[PDB]
Amino acid sequence: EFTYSYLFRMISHEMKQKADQKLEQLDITNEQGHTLGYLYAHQQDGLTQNDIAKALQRTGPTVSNLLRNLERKKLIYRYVDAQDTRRKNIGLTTSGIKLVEAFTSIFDEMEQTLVSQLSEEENEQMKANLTKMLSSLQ
Amino acid sequence: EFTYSYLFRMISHEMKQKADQKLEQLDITNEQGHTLGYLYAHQQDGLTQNDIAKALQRTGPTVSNLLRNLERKKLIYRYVDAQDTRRKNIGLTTSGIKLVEAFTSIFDEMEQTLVSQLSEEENEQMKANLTKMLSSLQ
DNA sequence: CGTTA
DNA sequence: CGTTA
Repeated sequence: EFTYSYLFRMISHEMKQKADQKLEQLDITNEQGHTLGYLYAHQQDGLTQNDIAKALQRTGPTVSNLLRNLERKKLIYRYVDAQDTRRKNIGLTTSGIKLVEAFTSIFDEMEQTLVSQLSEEENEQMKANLTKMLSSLQ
Repeated sequence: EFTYSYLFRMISHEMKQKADQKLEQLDITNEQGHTLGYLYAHQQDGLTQNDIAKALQRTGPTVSNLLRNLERKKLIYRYVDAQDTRRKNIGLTTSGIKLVEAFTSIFDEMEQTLVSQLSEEENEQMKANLTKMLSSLQ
């Protein structure tokens, strides 16, 4: 009944939907999620609003609003740079980190769900076949 | 070796890549493709630049530039509305239509490629299993 | 987004 | 986009 194109598109759609749904359960928007995820990946650096704006490709006022909201939840903290009064550095709080890790947990959760649908032998065959299909598109 | 998450993501990636590649062969950008596709879907209406801007969620100057380029190739034509001097209607030319249909042909082409990778019996099983996996995410 | 980009 | 959103 279904074409492969429909199935692959729909599977991807639902995987995205699950992620969206996880963000909703954590009371954050997609964009807030992206901001926190980028902070997570660059915790070591000492990031500013401008860095985030460039990375997310969003205007300054938009990132200011996002950060204001994230800080109001204390998922982030901001402080004046000791060498530059005009610069505010941004970090994740303990809870910010926990929220990001809770969000990203959904990837393995979905993998585990997909894997549990088939017998071990069926999974091996399915992966082989998907691997062949993937090759045929390359 | 590969997770299902990697395979489904990569298959979707390549399918998108094939579409991009088709646009390149037809000498149009993604955005130009989107504009022509929207015109195709609304050939019956008498569309203006403003309609297209709202639909594509792009600024007016951007759509003006897109239309200028599409018209320079004569993939579209524009004319002053007989009831409103300030309004220009936009239509696809014969070649504009042919280009869109050539682009969208790539969907069935990829479906046919995917289907040809497996025996008939294997395709039935694969589709069944993908259908189960899709359900498990719903 | 148009259609499944 | 961060990581696979």
